[PDB]
Formats: sequence, C-alpha cells, structure tokens
Amino acid sequence: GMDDLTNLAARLRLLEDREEIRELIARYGPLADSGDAEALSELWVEDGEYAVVGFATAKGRAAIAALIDGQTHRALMADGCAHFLGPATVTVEGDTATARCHSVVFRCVSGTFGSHRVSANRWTFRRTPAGWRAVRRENALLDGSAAARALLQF
Amino acid sequence: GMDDLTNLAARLRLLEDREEIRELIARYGPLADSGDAEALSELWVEDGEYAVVGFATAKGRAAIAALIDGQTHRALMADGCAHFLGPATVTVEGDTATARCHSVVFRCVSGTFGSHRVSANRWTFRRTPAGWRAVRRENALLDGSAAARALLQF
Amino acid sequence: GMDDLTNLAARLRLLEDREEIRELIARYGPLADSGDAEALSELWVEDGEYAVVGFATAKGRAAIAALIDGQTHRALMADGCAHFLGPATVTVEGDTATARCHSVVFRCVSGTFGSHRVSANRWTFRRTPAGWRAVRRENALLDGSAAARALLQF
Repeated sequence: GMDDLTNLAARLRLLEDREEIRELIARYGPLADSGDAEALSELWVEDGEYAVVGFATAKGRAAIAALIDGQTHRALMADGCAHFLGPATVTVEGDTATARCHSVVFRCVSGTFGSHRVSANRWTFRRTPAGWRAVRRENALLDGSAAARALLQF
Repeated sequence: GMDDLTNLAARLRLLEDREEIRELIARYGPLADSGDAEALSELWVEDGEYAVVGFATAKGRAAIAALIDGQTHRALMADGCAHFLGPATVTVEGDTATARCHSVVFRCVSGTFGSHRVSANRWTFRRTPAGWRAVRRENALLDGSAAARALLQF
Repeated sequence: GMDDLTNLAARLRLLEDREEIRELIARYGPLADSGDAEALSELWVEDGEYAVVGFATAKGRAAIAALIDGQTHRALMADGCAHFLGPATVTVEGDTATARCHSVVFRCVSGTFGSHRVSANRWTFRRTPAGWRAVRRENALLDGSAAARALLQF
C-alpha cells in the first residue's frame, strides 16, 4: 500500500542509493586535487575502469591510483588545478546505476585561471556489500567530438 | 506525531520532490549537449516557457525543442559546448516549486575552452500527474545586468 | 530492527540533514551575487567565521555581511560575477558536519567572461534549534598553494 512501512522503506532506500552515488561523484574531484590516489581508486570496484578517448584505459584500482600518482597529474597539482564535476543525472535500476555529468579541469597558468579541459562523463555503478561503487567511468572532450555527445545522451 | 508513519511519509515526499526537481535541472545540460530536443522540451509542461533577456521567448514544447534543433545551437554543438548548470537552491510550496542556479556555457574555440556565457537562472515547477515538470525558466547574463541579479534574489 | 519505524525515522533524518547542508551551500552564491548581505550572513551561526588565505578573517554575522556590502564585492557585482560553488561532499557526525567543494568566481571583463578565482573550500556546520548553520568556511586558491589542497583532503 502506498505510504505503508514497507513502501516507505523502499522509497527511502532509493533516495539513499541516489545520494550515495552523488556522494561518490562529488568526492572524485577533492580526492584528485589533494592527491589522495588510494582513496580515489577506492571509489571503484577492484577491477573498475576509467576510460578517456585517446588514452590507455586504467583497469583496476592500482592503475586508477597510478593516474593520480603520475607525473602529468602531479604537475597539474603543482600548477594549481580543480577537477570540477557538475551535478549529475542519476538513474538507479536495482543493484546498478548510471550517471552523466560534465567535468571541467581548471588550471592556473601564469597566475590566471582557465579551462584546461571541458568534458562529458558517463559513469556506471553497482551496489556492493560495502556500498555503491563505480564500475566504469568514460570521459571525452566537448570539443566537437562525437564521443562526448554520446556519453551524455539518454 | 513527529516520527509517526504519516509524518515520515510527508517528510519523505518532500525529499522526493526536491530530488525530482534537482534531477530535471541536472538533465537539461546533457540533453542540450547531445541534441535531444524532444526530451529536453519534455522537461517542461506542454505550454512551458523559456525566456532569456533580449531573446524571443520560447513558448510551448515545440518552440523549446526548436531552440535545440536550431542553427545557432547546432553550430555550438559542432564547436563543442557544455551547458553546465550548477547546484540549485530549491523551495517547494505544495504542488509548486522555485529553483535558482547559475549556468555557464563552455565553448571550444580554436582548440581551447572558454566561458561563452555566464548566467543566472530562475526556474518554476509544478507537480503534474506524471511528475514534476518545469513551467518557466528565465535566464540573464551575469554581465552587470540588473535582471540577472534579480533572478537570483530571494 | 532494519526498516522498522524508528530506523526509518533515523535514516530519513540523516537524508534531511544532508539535504539541508547542501541547500545552505547552494544558497551562498545566489545570495552573494544578488547582494543579499544579511541573508548570506544568516547562513552562519552568529559568531561564524569566513577565512580566506591572505585575508582578514570575517568573524560574526556583521563582518560576513560587510564582505557583501563592501566596495570590492559591489564592484565585482557591477562588472558581472557568478560565485559558482560546485557539488559538495558532506559528512554528518551527530550534530556537526563537514563539507568540501570547489568554487569559481566568474567575472565579466570587457564583454567576455573568465575565471577570476578558482578555489577549494572546507565548511563546517552545526545543528541549531533553527536548523543547520555554517560555523566556519575556509577558502584558498587552487594556484599551487598548499592550503587549497589541504582543504580538500579527507
């Protein structure tokens, strides 16, 4: 029955699921920008992937952590950077979910700030015994590329 | 009584309302950037409006879809663009609601990214039998214009 | 018992807490950009603080309001500005909470838009009888400074 105890519990769980998924996505940028490679990698399942058009795919937590520990990212941190992910649209289906959002990498160059990359992202998630975790993130530049538009599309 | 079943149901409904409204707003940019004109227009009620200072107002779903199908927007998509809407403040009052947020249109020009427009937005919504839908969106540039500040104000 | 009435009430309260805290943060930028100094200051407890590296700390609501009423901020509003705060990560612990987010100040200069400041923020909150309120906000530029990275870190 609508508004009975079992119904409220199901509806609350759905809100909790969505809020957990949004929290994962909102933690990415702070963790990246502070260099917390291990914790960032732990947003994903152990064999999670992070794919970017024109890059080698990072497969598994060690590889994802190695992106944050890597030269290029560390140099970006030394310049000054923000990995700014916007509000996500989220769809939950049982024990899986999908989100889409934009991301901008802001970079400080010569004492002024600019937009180093502007991208689309599509994320997938699954419910694990320890909570929701990312399964795959795909990212592409919104530079006219076809892939970026496809990542956003429903 | 606080925390009784009826009270929990009312409080849960309010959270659901706010999350639905935030989800509408978060879907706008992905739908715009992927060119999904029909679905974007369906964020609004049938006779919904989208007003921008110094532009003709788009009235009705066909007119709102025609903005995304239009030359100017399609050219922006070919350049590479992100319609980046920030987190919204939301106020629900019964079966209506209001939200305010910022939006930035990022555009790729000559292989680098910039901020093509930076704007205020005020959105109104109503509860329909099929869920929350937008009624009116108003937008103005944060270029010193009076209208943009008024859109944000409480 | 999981999913009993008392358990649902506790879980709902936690969602409400997080949504209230997110709403405080989402109101900051609209209030700043519209010049609503009083209401902006009332996001904080009476003796709340707003600290920015290399600035005098604003202590108390009058001082926080005086930032928005101040010359520098008013000139920024006349140029055209957006105080764009991204999605926050939020952790609630009882009657206190912490959030981290990015902020970008967009500014219109000579009819085009740019990123005037890009910053890290760490916010603390407490539950008051009138709802959640900010206690301290700290902000630093993501220009390579150590403080900005520390604000983001978990």
